[PDB]
Amino acid sequence: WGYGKHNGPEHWHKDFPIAKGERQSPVDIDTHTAKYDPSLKPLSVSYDQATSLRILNNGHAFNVEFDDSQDKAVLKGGPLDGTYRLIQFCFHWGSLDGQGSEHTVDKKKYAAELHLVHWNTKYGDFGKAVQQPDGLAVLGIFLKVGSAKPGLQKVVDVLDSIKTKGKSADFTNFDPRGLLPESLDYWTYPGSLTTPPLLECVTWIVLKEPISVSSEQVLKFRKLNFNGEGEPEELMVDNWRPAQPLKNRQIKASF
Ligand SMILES: [Zn+2]
Repeated sequence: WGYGKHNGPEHWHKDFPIAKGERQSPVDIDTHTAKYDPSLKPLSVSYDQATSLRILNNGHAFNVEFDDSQDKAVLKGGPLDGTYRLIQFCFHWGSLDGQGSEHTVDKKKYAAELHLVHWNTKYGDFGKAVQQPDGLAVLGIFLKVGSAKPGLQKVVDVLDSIKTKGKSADFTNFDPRGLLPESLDYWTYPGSLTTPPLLECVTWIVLKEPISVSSEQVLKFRKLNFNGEGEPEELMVDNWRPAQPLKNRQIKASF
């Protein structure tokens, strides 16, 4: 699977038939159709004690891993039940500033999209959480091109060391609080992972308010390679999935 002409999104269903399931992600957020639900609680992010371990190039994106052995970095509140622990964050970007995000707002595409993945501690581990409907909670954050994001520089600076597929680097004392928008107003809906095995275990929480990153920041993203070291160079760009059918599901807004 990949994002090329022969292994792209349109071909995933052959290996992962759930690709055409009933609660696939990402989706287009039609803001006029979204239902304002007064019964939603504010999001509750506790990241002061988060512990990053390292960053890696898995050949389809770059992930920053976190130590989820204890409730150090957790999400609760909102449309959620119980505690969800931060395990990793993944990014998705395009070849141009005009595309990159997975989720779209009234068909508008942002330059990139950041996903903060959390699992339900009721299930004991991440492997068990993905076999459940309320197993995961992903906080989606859009990135628009404008001013630099001070908080993101530490990640940009380390990308050189994880250029190719399989490379990994020690990445400690990285505080994710640096990537949060000012407002925590959100959209919520039941969906799935955006990449295979595309399991329908996710409660999506998409922030209304996007973060701005400089052009030279996102430019460094586009220097990553899909390929392994010693192979033909294939740039990691356009690692995003096209919006999937809503199909009955409803998008609720906390605002
Ligand atoms: Zn992602």
